[PDB]
Amino acid sequence: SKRTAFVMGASQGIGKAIALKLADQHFSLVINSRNLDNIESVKEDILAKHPEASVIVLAGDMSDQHTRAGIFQKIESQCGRLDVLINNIPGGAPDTFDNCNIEDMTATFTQKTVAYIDAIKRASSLMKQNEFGRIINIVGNLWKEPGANMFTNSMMNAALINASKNISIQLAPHNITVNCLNPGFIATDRYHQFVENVMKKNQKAEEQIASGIPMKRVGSAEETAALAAFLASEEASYITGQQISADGGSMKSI
Amino acid sequence: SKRTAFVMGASQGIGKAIALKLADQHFSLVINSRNLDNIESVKEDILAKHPEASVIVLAGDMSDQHTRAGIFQKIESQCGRLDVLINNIPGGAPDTFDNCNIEDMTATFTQKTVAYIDAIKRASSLMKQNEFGRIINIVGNLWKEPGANMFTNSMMNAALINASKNISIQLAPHNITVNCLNPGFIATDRYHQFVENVMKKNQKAEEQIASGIPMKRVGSAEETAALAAFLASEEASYITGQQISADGGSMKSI
Ligand SMILES: NC(=O)C1=CN([C@@H]2O[C@H](COP(=O)(O)OP(=O)(O)OC[C@H]3O[C@@H](n4cnc5c(N)ncnc54)[C@H](OP(=O)(O)O)[C@@H]3O)[C@@H](O)[C@H]2O)C=CC1
Ligand SMILES: NC(=O)C1=CN([C@@H]2O[C@H](COP(=O)(O)OP(=O)(O)OC[C@H]3O[C@@H](n4cnc5c(N)ncnc54)[C@H](OP(=O)(O)O)[C@@H]3O)[C@@H](O)[C@H]2O)C=CC1
Repeated sequence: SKRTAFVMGASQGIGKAIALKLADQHFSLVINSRNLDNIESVKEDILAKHPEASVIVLAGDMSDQHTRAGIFQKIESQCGRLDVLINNIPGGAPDTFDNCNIEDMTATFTQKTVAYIDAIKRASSLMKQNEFGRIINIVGNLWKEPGANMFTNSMMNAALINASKNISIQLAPHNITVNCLNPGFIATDRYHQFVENVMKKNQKAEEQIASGIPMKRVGSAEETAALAAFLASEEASYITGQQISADGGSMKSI
Repeated sequence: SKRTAFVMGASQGIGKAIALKLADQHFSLVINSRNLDNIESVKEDILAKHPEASVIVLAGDMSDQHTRAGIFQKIESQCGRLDVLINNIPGGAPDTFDNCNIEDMTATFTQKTVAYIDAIKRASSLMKQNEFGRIINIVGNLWKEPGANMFTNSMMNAALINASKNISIQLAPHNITVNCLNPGFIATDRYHQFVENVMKKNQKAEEQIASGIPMKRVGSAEETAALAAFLASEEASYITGQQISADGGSMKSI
């Protein structure tokens, strides 16, 4: 089967690892990030490793509603189908209960949560046409346990888990699965940030972070991509509405 | 103790029942709804029953940010304190995954979820001054199990549960409790609506609704107010960050 997968925010980190892995598994790829050079560099990496691969680059801000429509129109025109969606867009600027404001909170809501929901809407239309879809929402662990320095991102994570569940029920009769993948601590540029964004006090801030992880280490982007890829496979046909963490045991709650 | 309680959306339904009950328990009351005549009628009811009561009416749209600031400035000026907040504002227009749009979803987010969070921010400032607060968020059961015809309201409920938890951790050292009260099916004008808003097919639509309730009946506004009032009492000083349903057993999930 020649399945087609759309992976956004794929120029680095979790998105890039998912792209490389889906390529290794012979998916036709549509890939996206904002920076054109950086996402092109990924298509090169894939081609270099898989010269016979099919990879289409659609750069652009996936948080922007009109861009989203445009990227999905291009997908339908140039692909004719869509089998897999990887929803992967960063949350908003960190905020707290004390400093949150309606403007920033509104922007955070629209830029991740609304974007995912809209992307699912447009992806699912294509997916229904061939009665097959796999949707993996990259969300996060703040959804169950917030979240002091991520006040709005935590509540938006909870919203997204709740919406994905709802959507999964609606899309299930069409053989479209909808699952959430919640990374814990994964070594990307966003985590290497955190190691500093907290160093605010004193590299051995990571020994501190790793302590709270039962596995006692930060996970790799590929460890996260292994889960995404399994969820995207045809054999994961009876798994939907799930929230699955790749967090080395970090969630102490069932 | 002469505690002061602010109850919004108090002109009918759950809010009105909470107001009457807090009055029976000798709280000083600030009460609000949009319709001036209707909320005044409630102050009359209270006075008629408790001639020596203290009841201040502050009409206005609590979803409106500037009104909120104004109502809270009036509370600080005319009350000098605030001990109890009852967050009680309806959700947005019902929507579905299929018909949801960024405009309406944004309005729903701002009108309930942001409003509660902002109200908590302004109420907590007053509460900190006397090291006592009780905050009861009237939310809903759609937060754990959505929610087909309430797509955005369900995810906003999940957001609110997540935010309340976060806030409860922050406000706990100040002896301010923060709990969510999730009504299931409660006989108000909003439910009597639903009995029709679903009659779309065929009063015996209620026999249908009641079937899904283990107690086999819809609850009363006073049954809901009994829980709110207990949470608002001084003796509930060690209960915070809770989500408690008054739903006749309707939640089948733990
Ligand atoms: N510990 C962790 O890594 C955790 C990660 N997550 C979540 O996992 C997801 C990915 O995380 P992570 O790998 O660390 O992210 P990264 O910051 O490492 O990279 C994000 C990628 O997305 C691209 N991107 C950013 N904004 C947009 C946009 N508006 N439209 C399209 N592409 C965009 C970036 O490229 P470019 O700038 O070129 O657009 C970049 O390639 C995020 O949603 C994050 O919230 C959740 C919890 C923990
Ligand atoms: N089965 C049920 O009743 C359920 C209820 N809930 C929740 O419980 C809460 C109360 O429900 P319910 O009693 O049925 O609501 P009602 O529709 O019966 O009444 C709501 C009250 O709030 C007032 N109000 C509405 N909008 C505003 C506003 N923007 N600012 C200030 N006041 C307002 C209304 O008066 P006025 O128009 O004069 O302003 C009215 O008095 C809601 O948040 C609802 O979401 C959740 C699940 C189930």
